[PDB]
Amino acid sequence: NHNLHITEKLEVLAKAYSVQGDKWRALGYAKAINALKSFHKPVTSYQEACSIPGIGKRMAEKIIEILESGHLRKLDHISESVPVLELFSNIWGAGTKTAQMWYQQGFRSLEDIRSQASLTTQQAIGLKHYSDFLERMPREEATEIEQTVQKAAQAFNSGLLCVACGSYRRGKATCGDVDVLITHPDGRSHRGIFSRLLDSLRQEGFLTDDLVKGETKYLGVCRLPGPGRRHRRLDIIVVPYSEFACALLYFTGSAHFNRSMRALAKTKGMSLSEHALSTAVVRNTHGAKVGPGRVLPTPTEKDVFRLLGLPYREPAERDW
DNA sequence: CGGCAGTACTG
DNA sequence: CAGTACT
DNA sequence: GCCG
Ligand SMILES: [Mn+2]
Ligand SMILES: [Mn+2]
Ligand SMILES: [Mn+2]
Ligand SMILES: [Mn+2]
Ligand code: NA
Ligand code: NA
Ligand code: NA
Repeated sequence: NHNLHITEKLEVLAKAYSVQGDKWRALGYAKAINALKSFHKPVTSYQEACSIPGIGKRMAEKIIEILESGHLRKLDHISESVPVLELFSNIWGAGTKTAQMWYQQGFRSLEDIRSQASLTTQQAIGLKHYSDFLERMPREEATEIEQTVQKAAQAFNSGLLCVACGSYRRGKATCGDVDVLITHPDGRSHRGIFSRLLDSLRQEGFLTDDLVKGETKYLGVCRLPGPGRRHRRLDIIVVPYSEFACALLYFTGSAHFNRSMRALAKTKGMSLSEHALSTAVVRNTHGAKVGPGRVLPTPTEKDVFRLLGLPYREPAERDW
């Protein structure tokens, strides 16, 4: 990154807007920061600032105040609430609205939350694992978690296919959680497995707490056996084989990669989700879907790229 | 002016 | 439904 | 915040 001296300061304001609930302004900052981190050379002119997609007049002005003065005075007017709102919204299950409500009610520390706040079931689990959930794990440990789920799944049906997606599949050295996708090539035997699979993982002691238990999605907490182990977040999705390619693409990410690709599809009158790539989709003047269109056959990830007119990218080049 | 991705849970 | 979460 |  040629522009750490710029992006380091803009990241502060981006995080401030985000925890205060100003999601679209934070998005614009997030995109500009990416754009700046991907420029070869230092940005050296307001004229050169507007040069870059994602950088407008306002952002170019901020970047020159930085280069001219080495500082951005807006940083000096960030609300004193922001560090506390960040502290609170790092509880899993608590977002901007809950953080702001706790702040208005007078809470300032996790001790205040522990002793006085009303917590949902999810948020109490988040708070108990507050430190662990902020830690990333070595990818070697993500491998061990993937293999634990796979062995429990294969015990029921040898045919079950299990793959760790997310940051793991994109090749990152550390992983925030493990994202495991499960399917069955026979198109049928993925059905109703969560019952037995989660109970198998729970009877082990591996699965320690459940956050979301849906028909297709599980989000929870696991811990490998032995000393020196931390609790780790584990996400599992079970999908029919016909949706494997789109589910794999979705679950491998990155999030910004997915959003960019789905935006591309929309410009082309198509729609991309974890279920399918569809064409001939009818939308209104607000970009909202009002006609469903037709599902396109996508037996592999490469087919999704091809149908969108894009060169294929391996998971490691999706790490946007 | 107004979209900025598309979807799944929880309560 | 609003809120939060996933990539 | 940016952009069509
Ligand atoms: Mn992940
Ligand atoms: Mn995850
Ligand atoms: Mn722990
Ligand atoms: Mn993530
Ligand atoms: Na630009
Ligand atoms: Na949170
Ligand atoms: Na009090």
